Amino acid sequence: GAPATVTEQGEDITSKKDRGVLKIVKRVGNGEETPMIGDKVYVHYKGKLSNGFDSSHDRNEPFVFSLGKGQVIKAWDIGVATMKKGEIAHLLIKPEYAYGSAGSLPKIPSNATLFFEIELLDFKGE
Ligand SMILES: COc1cc2cc(c1OC)O[C@@H](C)CCn1cc(nn1)C[C@H](C)COC(=O)[C@@H]1CCCCN1C(=O)[C@H]2C1CCCCC1
Repeated sequence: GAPATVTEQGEDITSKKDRGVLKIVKRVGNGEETPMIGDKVYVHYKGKLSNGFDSSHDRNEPFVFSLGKGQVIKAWDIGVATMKKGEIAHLLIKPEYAYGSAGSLPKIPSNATLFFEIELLDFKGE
């Protein structure tokens, strides 16, 4: 299903072209602007380890963060920078762009691949 489809069909949006962060657009958003570094960004998301969720909907409010400020994993700083307002995307993320061989116990083991569906709700310049 979704993680496999991203492996098969996703665009590599890494600078290194190392397939560290693969993307599919699932719903098209509106506008020419994508967020840039410093913007306050509002999303809903559903994430899991790629082998089978943490969801913003669990907490009945959007997840907010400042883009490219190291507040989230590298793969979000990269991925969300490509998204338009109202876009839903699927990301599949190797450990290098997430929590690495160190991991982040107890939630994240060593060398974990992660999957997210992200909806970009809004963003505003600092
Ligand atoms: C490693 O720790 C966690 C990882 C993830 C979520 C974590 C978390 O405990 C801090 O908490 C949520 C349960 C509560 C909301 N939340 C998200 C963040 N801060 N508070 C942002 C986190 C500090 C870092 O998270 C991330 O960079 C990414 C992208 C942004 C959304 C959350 N992210 C995660 O990696 C989740 C993780 C997804 C896979 C399934 C396990 C949880």
